[PDB]
Amino acid sequence: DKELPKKIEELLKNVKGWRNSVAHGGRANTSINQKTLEENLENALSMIDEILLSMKDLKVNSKKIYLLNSTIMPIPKDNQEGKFYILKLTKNEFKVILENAIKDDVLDSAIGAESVIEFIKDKFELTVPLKRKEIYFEKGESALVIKLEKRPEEGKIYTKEEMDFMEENNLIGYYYIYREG
Amino acid sequence: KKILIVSFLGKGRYYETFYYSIEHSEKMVKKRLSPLANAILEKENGNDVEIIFFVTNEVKNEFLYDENNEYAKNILNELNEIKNYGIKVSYRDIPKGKNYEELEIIMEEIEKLLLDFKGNKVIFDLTHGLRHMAIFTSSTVFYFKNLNKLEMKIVYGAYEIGVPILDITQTLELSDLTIALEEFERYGITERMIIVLKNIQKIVAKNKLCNLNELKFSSLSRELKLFEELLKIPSPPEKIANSIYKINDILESSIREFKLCSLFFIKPIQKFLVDFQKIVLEKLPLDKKINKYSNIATLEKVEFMKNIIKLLINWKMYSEAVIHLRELLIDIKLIENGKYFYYNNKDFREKYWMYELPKKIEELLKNVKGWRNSVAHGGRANTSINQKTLEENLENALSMIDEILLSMKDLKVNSKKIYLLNSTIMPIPKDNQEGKFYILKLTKNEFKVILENAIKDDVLDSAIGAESVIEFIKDKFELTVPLKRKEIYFEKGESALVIKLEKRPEEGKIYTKEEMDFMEENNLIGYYYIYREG
Amino acid sequence: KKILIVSFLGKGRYYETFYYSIEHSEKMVKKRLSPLANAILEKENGNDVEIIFFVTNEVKNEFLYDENNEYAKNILNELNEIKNYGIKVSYRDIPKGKNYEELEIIMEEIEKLLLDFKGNKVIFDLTHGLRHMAIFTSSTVFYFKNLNKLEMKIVYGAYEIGVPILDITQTLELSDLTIALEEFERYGITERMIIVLKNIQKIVAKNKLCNLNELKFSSLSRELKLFEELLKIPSPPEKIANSIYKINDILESSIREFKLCSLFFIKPIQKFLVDFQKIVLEKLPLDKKINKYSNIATLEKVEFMKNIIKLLINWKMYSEAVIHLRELLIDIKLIENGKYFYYNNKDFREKYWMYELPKKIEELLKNVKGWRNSVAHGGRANTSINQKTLEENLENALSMIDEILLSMKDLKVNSKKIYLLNSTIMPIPKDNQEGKFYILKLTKNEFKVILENAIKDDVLDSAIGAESVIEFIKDKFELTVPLKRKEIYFEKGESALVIKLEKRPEEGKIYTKEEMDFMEENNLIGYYYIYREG
RNA sequence: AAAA
RNA sequence: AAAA
Repeated sequence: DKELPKKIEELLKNVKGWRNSVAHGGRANTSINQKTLEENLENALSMIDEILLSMKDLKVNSKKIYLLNSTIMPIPKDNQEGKFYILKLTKNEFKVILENAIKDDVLDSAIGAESVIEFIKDKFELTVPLKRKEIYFEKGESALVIKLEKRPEEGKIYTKEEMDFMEENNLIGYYYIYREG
Repeated sequence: KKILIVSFLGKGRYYETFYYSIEHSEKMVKKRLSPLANAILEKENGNDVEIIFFVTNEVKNEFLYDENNEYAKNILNELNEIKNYGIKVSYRDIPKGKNYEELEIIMEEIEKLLLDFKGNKVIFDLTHGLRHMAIFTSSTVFYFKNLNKLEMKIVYGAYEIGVPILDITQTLELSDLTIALEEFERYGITERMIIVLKNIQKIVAKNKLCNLNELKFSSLSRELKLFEELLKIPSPPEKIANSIYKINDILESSIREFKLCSLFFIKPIQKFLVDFQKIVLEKLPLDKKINKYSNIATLEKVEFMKNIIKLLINWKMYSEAVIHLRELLIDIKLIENGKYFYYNNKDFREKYWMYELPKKIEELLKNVKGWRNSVAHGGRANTSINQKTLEENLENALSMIDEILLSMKDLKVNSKKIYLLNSTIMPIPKDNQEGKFYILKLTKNEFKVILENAIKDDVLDSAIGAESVIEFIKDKFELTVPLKRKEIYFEKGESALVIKLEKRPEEGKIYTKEEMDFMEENNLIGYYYIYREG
Repeated sequence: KKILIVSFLGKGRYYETFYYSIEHSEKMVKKRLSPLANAILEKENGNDVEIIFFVTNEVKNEFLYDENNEYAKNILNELNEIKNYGIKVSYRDIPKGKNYEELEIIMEEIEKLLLDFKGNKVIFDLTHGLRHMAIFTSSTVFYFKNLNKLEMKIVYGAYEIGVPILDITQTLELSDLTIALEEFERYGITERMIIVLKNIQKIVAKNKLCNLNELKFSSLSRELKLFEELLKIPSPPEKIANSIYKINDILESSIREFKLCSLFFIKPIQKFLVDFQKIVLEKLPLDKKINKYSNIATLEKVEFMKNIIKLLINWKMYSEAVIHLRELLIDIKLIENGKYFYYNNKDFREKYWMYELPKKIEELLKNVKGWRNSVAHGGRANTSINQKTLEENLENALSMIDEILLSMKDLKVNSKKIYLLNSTIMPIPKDNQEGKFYILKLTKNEFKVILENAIKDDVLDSAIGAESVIEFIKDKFELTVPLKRKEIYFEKGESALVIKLEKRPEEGKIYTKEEMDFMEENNLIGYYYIYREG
């Protein structure tokens, strides 16, 4: 919509063209010479500087991000099928997304165990609501997820003291879930 | 309340008689003719009554001039008195009906009358006149009734039951119902028949002979209309199966209710009900409960749809047959490649609209696709297909669907690992960093079918981790499933059946199998299929 | 040659009479009843003849026991003698036809008879019996004729024309033709009507009343069948226009030929011919010669196709209407973007199936495309569309096609440079090193239309280099075109009309305009459209 | 991992 | 460049 995405899209259009010039050997009359390319690279770098300014303030409006403690794929009772995408994140990636969700005011926590509240509050110095509710993924919604990379006995809940050791050996997993359909 | 009466004229001994209309026998009229007692009885209901007589000129002169015709002078004098309390009577001349041309002149007279009338009802009192004339006119009404629909009644004054003038509208009814029966029987048109069905219902409702709500004539007619609309307009096989199953159940109840009800002629309405019996339902794989497999491709669903293709052809609906044939072949590709769970997924369907036995299947797709495009693109850009070629191709394709469907009930599409899980999770290998998953809601029947087949193919990888879920599956489905509360990981292309609680209990709570049964009663137990596409 | 006769029984004075069948009046039989003279005349043709009488039990006893019934004993004695040279006669009992139930018992009797017969013909001698019975049976035949089709004849022994027994098969004919007329009139079905058309032709051919080859009934029926097949099966608008134009010409010749031909009942066959008059042809833009614009998209062709969409809807053919509506909107996009020359090019058509007034046009495409897919994909993957929504959408789209078609007859799609060339060459700029060209064969009418419009839009760039070609164009098309024997070069997107010799003369030869006329007579002059796409 |  |  706004002026900024138009700026970004145009700069791709042009970068694309002259990358293709490099990337197909200029065949079929699409050549670029060294000096024009070097000029274009510099012009383009100026505008990247400009774009990176405009974006460094942009309240990039993250929509609802649910917070889950399982990599489940609930869809509305409304829906009969779904397509989901899951990505493994690092503890840093997890912290970054979570922090931003909290600051943008877009986090929908469904963390149903206080021991996870304990864990998040300690390991990330972020306080997250405890809410044992169903959520359902509407198309285009996202979830941060934190799960045990182990399936214990039933009913077992780990003390935060044990979870520290779990976190020690990469036995606590962070995930991003996106519903594409 | 404005009525026109038509009758021929005769040359017999026209007696003076007692005439009463059957539907109200307390009223009688002394006249020497049928139309005259008719017209007097009708003006007896505050109606406007006029008459017209078709008099062969031979009757005009031989009879109605000879004052040496005792009864003829009788009749003419009564005619003159018919001016009475106001009744118009007048005559057109007609030929003997000797040959083709004469019967046609009689028809043109009937036409002239019909058009020129500015009233409500026309009564065809075929009583008098050379009957030879009367037989033609009865059919003549049928023709002209369906080719301005005002109102008919055809009557006959029987002398030797005295003498009541009898409704004989039924004679044109049965030819009306002949149009209805044929139009449906050859073309599946329900328009005509819905009149009779709502017709008979209102009468039994107005007279408590049969028991509506056991006839369910309202349901039967509404379902007939929708089933025709689902045939004419290519529609999901799920809707077709739904209506066909509703119509089986409705049909059985109304069949029970008929019972020679104590006026609602019974035999024709039964002749048609059997046509659906024979034309529609009796060629359909109903013992499989197609209604219960709404979400996946199955070989029985392919069978149901194959016969629906056959019926579409029987009713001159060839182009809907081609459309359905192509979608059916995508259903077969789905099944034969183990993608049956993608049934109602638009993307996969077009991805397989592009992407010995499999070779046979794919050649048949290529060719069916071609013919579908000929139809679905108006034959544009010189891709037309004509009817005879299309029906030829349709029959060959159906024959080969049978060949394939046999050779396929043998091919055990050897399902690889199907995990059985008790939650809708997407675990991937620690090797992996991302994954793309597809989740589909399953019916209890679909779930049981997938599971049953997985066990018999010996490809089930149970990771069911609660003993009560083992409990519940074994009872509710009579299938035995290992308790193995382990991690699993989806490789690309692996699939899981899932059995889950559709509610979030307190932490740690495990429901007992009795409780799972209770949840399942009010639909808090959910079945799913999960597939990793990437 | 094996025949079953059916008649009721009466209680009047059954006289001894002279009976002759009309179609052979040299033979007569002295009997007191109609079926008896009938049966004797029939065994007079080396046939197997049997009889059956429907005798109300009241007739059984009141009449045929009283030996104090002078004529009744007459009749029974003649019955006994009917054993004669071999004629079986036997009776079933019937009720009075007092009410619904009784008429139905009479029907069931008729049914029993019909099924149990193992012969060829059944003659319904409705002469005797309470006529009230006879009126019902005539219709009863219609019903049962269309619901085992063996053979009918219905006859009437008229006393007071002596006495000839008269074929009255026509009474069931006209109700037969009522099924034919309705089925076509509401549904465009030609099955029924083709019987009558071939029927009447064979009779006039067998009796030289009308002049076939001016009736062309063979052509009319064959064209009727193909036109129905082109309606039911979505077909190129070129075939639809072709058949409609052939059927106009055929219809005018057969209409002329009818002439009250000196047995081939005339009025119904005329009623139907007018239905096509009114239903089909009279709502069609025929003054434009659509047949002559077979290769390009035109606004008049869009008009013809819009009305064909309307007719498709009138005959409950909604799904063909959706298909044709989408292709029609691609035709409109083609025209409005000046790509009309791509009409029958499959690639361009799908490239525009993807790629204020234009905004209106594109929104209407989006929506029409959606509904087409609902139909052409079986509503699969939950994309179904129902009949009521579809017809609602069809009417809205037709209304907006009218809006657009008006607002478009104003929009001069401002053709840029159209070269006029006299050879099918592909010259490109010296700037350019490659080019991609599209060449399309044009009709003399298409060529003249493109040229005419180019001149009036003032966008023609003539490079016609022979004075005689200027000569020929001006005469043959009454259009004036500059002589400018220059190089031109196609830029991307430029177009040329071309007028060319379809023969390679000796070198250097220029044909004079007289010679060009001579070539054009035997089709050695070719018209083309050339477009540079790249 | 019937929502670590 | 009505097939330089």
